[PDB]
Amino acid sequence: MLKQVEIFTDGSCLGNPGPGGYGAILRYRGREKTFSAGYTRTTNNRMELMAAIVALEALKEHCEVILSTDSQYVRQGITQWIHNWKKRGWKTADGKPVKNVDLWQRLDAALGQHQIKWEWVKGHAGHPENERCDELARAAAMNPTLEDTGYQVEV
Repeated sequence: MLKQVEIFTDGSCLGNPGPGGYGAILRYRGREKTFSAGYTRTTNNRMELMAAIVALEALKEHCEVILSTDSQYVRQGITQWIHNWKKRGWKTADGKPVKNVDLWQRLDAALGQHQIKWEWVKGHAGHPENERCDELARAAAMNPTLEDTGYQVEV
């Protein structure tokens, strides 16, 4: 039995916008939960954020987590953008709402309930769990059943 919650995420998209999906592996308590869904019209970036959101949202109590992903978008957001978005009220320099603000605020809310360690893998050298995510994400995008409600061509 693992003392740290382990999460692995990936997201994929066939277009911009296009049908996309995500895959996430969660090792919580003594179980390994797997999440995956396809969305009819979304983006890669939104799928990459959705992966992390659904895994964290499954945690019912304060945990110590290690999240592993090769997503550059999550990484940049977490390491360069988030901190400043929050002080600016979630707006860009030109004064409009940040892109995918719906998902970033949703992710922010989840993050805030836990102690998180981020492990940025290289696409070609992730663990077996990341490769599995990629494959589920890819499969899900070939058979989308959900609608990505916050997706705008816009804002």
